[PDB]
Amino acid sequence: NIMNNPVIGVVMCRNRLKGHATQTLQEKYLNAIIHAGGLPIALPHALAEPSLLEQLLPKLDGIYLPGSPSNVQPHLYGENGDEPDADPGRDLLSMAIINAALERRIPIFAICRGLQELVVATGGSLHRKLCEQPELLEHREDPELPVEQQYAPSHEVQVEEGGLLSALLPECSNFWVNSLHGQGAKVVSPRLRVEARSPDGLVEAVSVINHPFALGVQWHPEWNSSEYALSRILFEGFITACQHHIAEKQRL
Amino acid sequence: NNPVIGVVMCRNRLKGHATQTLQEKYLNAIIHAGGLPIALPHALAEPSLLEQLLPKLDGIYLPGSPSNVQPHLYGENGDEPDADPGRDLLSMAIINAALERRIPIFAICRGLQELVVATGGSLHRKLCEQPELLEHREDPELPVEQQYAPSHEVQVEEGGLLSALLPECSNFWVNSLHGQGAKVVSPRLRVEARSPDGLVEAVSVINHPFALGVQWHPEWNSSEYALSRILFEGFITACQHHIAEKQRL
Ligand SMILES: [Mn+2]
Ligand SMILES: [Mn+2]
Repeated sequence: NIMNNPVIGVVMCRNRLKGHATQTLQEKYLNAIIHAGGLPIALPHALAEPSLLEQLLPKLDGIYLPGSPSNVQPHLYGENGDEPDADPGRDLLSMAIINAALERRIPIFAICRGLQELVVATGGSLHRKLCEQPELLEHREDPELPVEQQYAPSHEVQVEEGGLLSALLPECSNFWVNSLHGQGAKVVSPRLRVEARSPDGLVEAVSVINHPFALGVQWHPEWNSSEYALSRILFEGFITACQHHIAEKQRL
Repeated sequence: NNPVIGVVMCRNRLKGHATQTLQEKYLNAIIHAGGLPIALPHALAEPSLLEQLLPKLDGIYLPGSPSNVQPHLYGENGDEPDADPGRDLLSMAIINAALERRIPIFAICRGLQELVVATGGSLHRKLCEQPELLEHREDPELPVEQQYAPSHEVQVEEGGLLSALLPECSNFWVNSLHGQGAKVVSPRLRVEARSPDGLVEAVSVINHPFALGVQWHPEWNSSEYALSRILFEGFITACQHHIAEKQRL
């Protein structure tokens, strides 16, 4: 691309490899940003410190919340108990950087866990076990199938008109998405607008009202994003918003 | 203000997915010394992306890694089962870019070996196959606390960077967790320290304000070690001078 590439801050996840706590970022989340024209930089959880975060935000043109096997701690939306696979450090950074980016009108694109981070950060709640709700489809992947089958198309979603997805996808009101999540949106705050739903009524995409571009999707558009026309448009729209944010940063 | 430190990541396979990784003990050492670390994915090795990102960096941080530099990058041939070509590409590119821009560099273990290769040097791929050398590798079966325990001595070569940060002491003990080491050191570099067997354990780039590499692991509980604390503080101080340099232009 003949392009100045906006700086995209990518929230990392925590893992432990060979005896050491490690900050990680899957390459497929990176490849999708690159293909769309972004300049990604990975953000460790230590940056959640307020004095460091305030110094970094002016240098970020967009915030990128990847998915992850971990689930948000239930106490962050007022519930008791725990769930398997927690990442309290990512929770800390995600909540802080979302709230900061929403006040600074920095574009946000959130995937799977990121959407759930968006819902919780703005006052919503999550279903902790979608499989325990009889009215819903099976939104989880089959973990014993190979990776390619896990990210294959799983169910359809229907776009709710009047939001970001309608502007980005004028023709498509309905399309196929993959599904790899055992948790999902339960209560969505009035600060958020519903963007799409699976045929069982589950919210699969949201966006922040009165924000230029704060979009979350429950599926995984980063999966071979260059090969999927719909995934390409979503990342293209995110980068275009960051370009607009750069241009808007000189009309303040 | 805390200088922005660009940290080179490593590639790993986790749950069947290629993943860029960065151990927290490298990040914690930068945080304690006063730096603001951001992790640099391998895809940033693209020249256009690197050129856009370098003005926003105040220093470059090359951590250690289990992986080794591919021998063809210094003109040799051989197998390397634990390789990371993505890290190899980014490290050489950002080292070269940082050397031309006078951006401070601090490199650890694999970072030192990257410094030697990027400036025209070579490496010993099997230190264990040389009977004159000490055992520089760690025992992977011991607990991690004694894996990073002090293992052998080093002697500072006076007149360089290490003599500026530690003018009083020329000899100290360091941990050792490497099976590879510097062989030929280019004249662009000056030797900063050697172990008693003669192996180079620290280098710095002549003609540069602060481009230092060490073969040991000073990030391990860095705040609790006198030498480790001094090395990271000197790196951050170097980065602050680079910030004032950019603001004067
Ligand atoms: Mn789903
Ligand atoms: Mn050694």
